[PDB]
Amino acid sequence: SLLIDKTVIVTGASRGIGRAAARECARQGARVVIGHSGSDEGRAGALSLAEEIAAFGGTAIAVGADAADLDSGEKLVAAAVEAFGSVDVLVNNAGICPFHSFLDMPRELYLKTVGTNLNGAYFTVQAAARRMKEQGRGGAIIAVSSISALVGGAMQTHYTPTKAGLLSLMQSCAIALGPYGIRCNAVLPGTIATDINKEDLSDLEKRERMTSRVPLGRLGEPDDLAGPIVFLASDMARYVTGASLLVDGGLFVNLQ
Amino acid sequence: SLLIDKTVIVTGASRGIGRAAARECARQGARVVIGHSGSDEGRAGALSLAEEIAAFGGTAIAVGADAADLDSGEKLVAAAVEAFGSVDVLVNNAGICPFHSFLDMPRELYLKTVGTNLNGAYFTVQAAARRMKEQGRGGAIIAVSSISALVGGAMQTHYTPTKAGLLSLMQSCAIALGPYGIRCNAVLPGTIATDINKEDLSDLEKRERMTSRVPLGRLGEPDDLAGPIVFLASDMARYVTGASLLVDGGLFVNLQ
Amino acid sequence: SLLIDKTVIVTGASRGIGRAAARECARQGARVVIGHSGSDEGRAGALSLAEEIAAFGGTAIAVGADAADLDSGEKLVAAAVEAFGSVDVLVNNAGICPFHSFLDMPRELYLKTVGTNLNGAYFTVQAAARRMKEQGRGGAIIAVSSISALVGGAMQTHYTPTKAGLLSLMQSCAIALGPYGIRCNAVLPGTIATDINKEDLSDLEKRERMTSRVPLGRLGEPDDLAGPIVFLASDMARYVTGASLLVDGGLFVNLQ
Amino acid sequence: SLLIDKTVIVTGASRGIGRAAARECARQGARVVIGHSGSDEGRAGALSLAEEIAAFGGTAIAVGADAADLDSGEKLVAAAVEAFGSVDVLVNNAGICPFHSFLDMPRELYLKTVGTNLNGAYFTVQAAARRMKEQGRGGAIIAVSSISALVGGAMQTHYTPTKAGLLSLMQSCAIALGPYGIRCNAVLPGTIATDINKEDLSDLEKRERMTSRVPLGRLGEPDDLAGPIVFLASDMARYVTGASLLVDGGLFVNLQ
Ligand SMILES: NC(=O)c1ccc[n+]([C@@H]2O[C@H](COP(=O)([O-])OP(=O)(O)OC[C@H]3O[C@@H](n4cnc5c(N)ncnc54)[C@H](O)[C@@H]3O)[C@@H](O)[C@H]2O)c1
Ligand SMILES: NC(=O)c1ccc[n+]([C@@H]2O[C@H](COP(=O)([O-])OP(=O)(O)OC[C@H]3O[C@@H](n4cnc5c(N)ncnc54)[C@H](O)[C@@H]3O)[C@@H](O)[C@H]2O)c1
Ligand SMILES: NC(=O)c1ccc[n+]([C@@H]2O[C@H](COP(=O)([O-])OP(=O)(O)OC[C@H]3O[C@@H](n4cnc5c(N)ncnc54)[C@H](O)[C@@H]3O)[C@@H](O)[C@H]2O)c1
Ligand SMILES: NC(=O)c1ccc[n+]([C@@H]2O[C@H](COP(=O)([O-])OP(=O)(O)OC[C@H]3O[C@@H](n4cnc5c(N)ncnc54)[C@H](O)[C@@H]3O)[C@@H](O)[C@H]2O)c1
Repeated sequence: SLLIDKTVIVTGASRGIGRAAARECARQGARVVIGHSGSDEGRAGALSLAEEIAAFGGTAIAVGADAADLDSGEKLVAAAVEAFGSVDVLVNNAGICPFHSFLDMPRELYLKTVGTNLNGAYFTVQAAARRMKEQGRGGAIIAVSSISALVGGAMQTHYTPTKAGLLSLMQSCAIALGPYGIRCNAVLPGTIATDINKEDLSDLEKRERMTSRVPLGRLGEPDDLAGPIVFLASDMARYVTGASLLVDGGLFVNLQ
Repeated sequence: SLLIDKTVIVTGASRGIGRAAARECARQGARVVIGHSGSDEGRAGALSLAEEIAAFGGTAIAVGADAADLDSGEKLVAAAVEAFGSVDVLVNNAGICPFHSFLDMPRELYLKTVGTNLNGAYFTVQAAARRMKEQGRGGAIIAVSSISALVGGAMQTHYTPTKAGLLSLMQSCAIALGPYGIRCNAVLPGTIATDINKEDLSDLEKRERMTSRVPLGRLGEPDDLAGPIVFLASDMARYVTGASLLVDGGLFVNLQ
Repeated sequence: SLLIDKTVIVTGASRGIGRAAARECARQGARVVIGHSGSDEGRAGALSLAEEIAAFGGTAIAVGADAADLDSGEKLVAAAVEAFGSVDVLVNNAGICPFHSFLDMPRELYLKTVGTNLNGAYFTVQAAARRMKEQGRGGAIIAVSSISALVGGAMQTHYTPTKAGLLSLMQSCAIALGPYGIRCNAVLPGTIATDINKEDLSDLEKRERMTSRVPLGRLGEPDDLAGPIVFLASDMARYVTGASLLVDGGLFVNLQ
Repeated sequence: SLLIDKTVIVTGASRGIGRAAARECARQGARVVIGHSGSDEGRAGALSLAEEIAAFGGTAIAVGADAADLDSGEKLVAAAVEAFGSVDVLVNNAGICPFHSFLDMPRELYLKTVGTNLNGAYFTVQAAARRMKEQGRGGAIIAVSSISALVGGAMQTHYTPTKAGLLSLMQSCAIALGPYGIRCNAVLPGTIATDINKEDLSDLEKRERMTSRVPLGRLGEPDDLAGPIVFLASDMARYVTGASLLVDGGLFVNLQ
C-alpha cells in the first residue's frame, strides 16, 4: 500500500477520473478528501465514493468547492487539515471541456474555462503547496491535463491552452517547490469514456472510429488513470517531478 | 521582399521583439499596423518606428490597444481595415513577464498576466482570423511564445502557462483555420536581451551564467526574431502550420 | 507485490540502473533474468545480485549476452524459456556512454555505441516480443532511454541518437504490439550517479554544478529508477503505452 | 537572395525533397553541389537539376556518393572545395524507408536503414562540420528527419529511430559546433507526395484518407520543403540552432 498515511486532496471527484483516483488512493491506504462541484450531483457522487471507501475499511471526507472560485483551494486544505491534520497530495482534476467553434467563441464561455481549468487550478496548487511547505515533509502534486496539451483540437481552442498551461504550471512549480520536496507532475489521459466525451460517444458513429485509433484496441475508463496517479503520488516516484505521463493506450504515437 | 501585398498587425511593437519584427516586415514590403500599450512611452516608440520605416519607403500606422482589453482585437482589425483595407498577417507579440515567486503570487498580478498574454491573444487571433476568413484569401498567424513553453521558470509560474497556452492555441487554431488557408505558428524565443529582463539580467554575475548556457555564445537581440517571424509569415512557409520554431541559440538543447 | 506471476528479462543488470531495477522487480515477486556483459566483472555482479535476491525469497538466473551481438536476443529469450517457461516483461537497459568529442569520433567507437544501445536493443525487443505474442497473454517492454533523448550532449553526439532512437522505437513498437496486449514505454532518467559517469562527475567542481541544476537538490541513484520501471511494468500502467517518463528530479524543466 | 555566395551540399538530391531543396538554393544565389545515389537514376536526375539550374543563370555540380558508404561525406566536401572552394551549408537529406513489419524484420534490412539514414548521416555531418570549423566563417547544417521523429509507425520500427536519431544528432551537434558558428537544425516534413510514399498513394484508396488528416487540405510536395530548408540555411535564422521545424500542413497537431 503506497499512501498508508498520506492524506490526498482530489478535486472534482464526483465522477470520472477524479472519482476513480480518490477510490484507488483509499485502497492504497490514503486518507482521502473527496472534493466536488458543490452541486447536488457532486454531493451525491462524493458521498457514494465516501461510503464505498469505508465499505472496504478506508476513510474519507466529502467537501464541496467550486474550482472557478479561487478560494476553494485554501478551503479544501482547511477541510483536510481539520479532518486529517496534513496536506500531502493534491490531484487537481477539476475541469470542463464545452466543445465549441473558435471564430464564434463567446467571451464568457472562454473565460469560464480559463478560470475553471487554469486560474482555479493555479490557486488550488498554491494553497496546497504552502501547506506542504510549512509541513516540511514534502509532498506530491498531480495535475490532470490532456493529450491535447501536446496536440490541437478544432473545437477546443479555448480548452487546449488551459491543458497545456496545466502542464507548464507543473513544470515551473517543480522548480519553485523542488527544494521543499514537493514534486509536481501531470497526467495526460487520452480518450477516456467519461461524461466529457459522452456527447461524442452517445452518437456511437465514430466511437468505432475513436477505438480504431487507439493501439490498445479499447477506449479509456477512469480506473485507467488511477494507477498512474497514485504512482506519481507515491515513493515509487520520489525522483519524478516536472514530468508528464501519457495515459492514452498509444493514441498519441499512432499517426495515421 | 516577401510581404509585398500583405498587411501585418503586430501587437506590442512599441519596443522589443515587436518593434524589430514590425520593422523587418515593412522592409519586406508589408503594410504594418504597430499596436502598442496606449502609453505615451508606447505611442512614442510606435510613432518613432512609424517614422523610421517611413524614412526608407515603408508604410505603417499606430493603434493604441490594451491587450488585456479584449475589445482591442476588433479595434486593431478595424484600424487596419479603415486604413489599409485588409489584414493578412497577425503577429501576436504583446506580453508581460513580471517576475514574482509562486507561493506569494497576488491574484491581481496573476490575472493580469493571463489576461494580457493569453486571453487578449485569443480574441486578438479570433478577430484577425474572422477578417482573413471573410476575405477568403488565406493568411498567417504568428504567436510569440517562448522557450518557457517547453520548460519551467521558478519566478514565472504565472508566465509560462500563458506562453505554453499560446503554443497550444496555435495548434488548435491551425486545425480550425487550416481549411481556410490560414496558417498559425508559434515562435519560441530563448533569452533575448530586452526590457522584459533588464533588471533580471543586470546581476552582471548571472548574465554570463545564462550566456554560457547558449551554445551560440551570446544572448538574443530582437533582430534575431525578425527573420524567423517573416519566414513563418511568408510563402516560404506555405506548408508550415501548427508548428513551433525555437529561436534560442541552442539554449533549449544545451544540457549543461 | 505487483509482478507476482511475471518473468522479467533485464539486460545490463550486473551494475547500475539495471541491477536496482532487477532487484526491485524480484521483490515485487518477479522471476528475474539478469543478463550481463559476459564479463567476469559482470558475471560476478549478476551472480551476486542473484544471490542477493535469493536471500529474501526471490528467484533469478544470470545469462551472459553481449548486446552488440544481436543473437543475444534469442539467447536471453531461450534462457528465460528453458528455466522459467515464459517472458512477460523486458527491461532493455544495456547501454554504453563513452564520452568523446564529435569531430574526432572514431568510426569503430561510434558503431559500438549504436550497435550496443540501439541495434542490439531492437532485436532484443523483437525477440522478447515474439515470445509475448506466441504466448498471447500480453506483456510489457521498458527501454531505459534518457533525458538526453529530448536534449543534446556535446560529448554525446554518438550517444544521444541511440537513446532518442530508443524512445522512437518504443513509440513505433507500441503501435505494432498494442493489439497483442504488449505495452512498450521508455523511462528517461536524468543525471544518475553510476559508473557511466564516475570519471565525468569526479571533477568535484562540476558535480555540484549539475547538482544545483536539479530542483530536487540531488543527483539520481539507481534506486530512483526502480519505482518507475516496475510501475510501467505493472498493471498500474494498464492503459500506458507509447509513453515516456522523465525521472530526473526536475532537471529537464529547470531552465536555470 | 539568401545564399548569394554560400555553397550548399545537398545529399540524395536526385528526386524528392533533396532535388527541390538544391534548386531553390540556386534560385537564392547558392553554389549548389547536387549529391546523389551514384546510380543511373541519381546521375540522370542530378544532371537534370544541374542543367535546369544553369538555365536561369545558376551554377551547380553533380557528384555521386553512397550515403551508406561512410566515406561519402569527405568526398562530397572534397568535391565542393575543389569546385567552389568552401563548404557552408549541408542538407543531409539522403535516406530510405522500406516499409516492413517488425517481428519479422531482417537483420540486413534494419542495418541497411540504420547505416543509410543515421550512420551515413553522422559522418557526412562530421566531414562537413570540420570544413566549416577550419573555414572559421560559420555555417548551417540541416538534417531532413521526419514527423515520425515525434510519433510512431507500425511498419517503421526500423525507420523512426533513425529519424529521431537525426533530430537528436542536430541537438547535440548544435552544442558541440555552437561556439564555431555552425548552426544545426532539422526539418520534419509530414506526408510528402514523393517516391517513398508512392506505394501507398499508388493505391489511391487511403490517399483520400491521407489528405483528410492534413488541415491544409492537401498533401505535401517537395517544394514545400524548399522554403523552410533555405530559411534554416540563411541569415534569417542566425540565432536558430538545435531546433526542429514541422513542415506538415498541420498533420501532427490534427488529432483524431
Ligand atoms: N474526457 C477525456 O477523455 C479527458 C482527456 C484528457 C483530460 N481530461 C481532463 O480530466 C479531467 C476530468 O474530466 P472527466 O473526463 O473525468 O469528465 P467529467 O465530466 O466527469 O469531469 C470531472 C469532474 O470535473 C468536475 N467539475 C467541473 N467543473 C467543476 C468546477 N468548477 N468545480 C469543481 N468541480 C468541477 C465535475 O463536477 C466532475 O466531477 C478534466 O479536467 C478533463 O479536462 C479529460
Ligand atoms: N526577451 C525574452 O527573453 C523573451 C523570452 C521569451 C518570450 N518573450 C516574449 O516576446 C514577446 C516580445 O516582448 P519582449 O519581452 O521581447 O520586449 P519588451 O518586454 O521590452 O516589450 C513587450 C511589448 O509588449 C507591449 N505590451 C505590454 N503589455 C501590453 C498590454 N497590456 N497591451 C498592449 N501591449 C502591451 C509593450 O508595448 C511592449 O512593446 C513577449 O510577449 C514575451 O512574452 C520574450
Ligand atoms: N546514469 C546516468 O546518468 C544515465 C543517464 C541517462 C541514461 N542512462 C542509461 O541507463 C542505463 C543503465 O546503465 P547505467 O549507465 O545507469 O549504469 P552503468 O553504466 O554502470 O552500467 C551499464 C550496464 O550496461 C551493461 N552493458 C554495457 N555494455 C554491454 C554490452 N555490450 N552487452 C551487454 N551488457 C552491457 C553493463 O553490464 C552494465 O551493467 C544505460 O543504458 C544508460 O544509457 C544512464
Ligand atoms: N516520404 C515522406 O513524406 C517523408 C517524410 C518525412 C521524412 N522523409 C525523409 O526525406 C528524405 C527524402 O525522401 P523523399 O521523400 O524525397 O523520397 P525519395 O525516394 O525521393 O528519396 C530521396 C533521395 O534519397 C536518395 N537515396 C536513398 N538512398 C541513398 C543512398 N544510400 N545514398 C545516396 N542517396 C540515397 C535517393 O536516391 C533519393 O534521391 C528521406 O530521408 C525521408 O526519410 C520523407
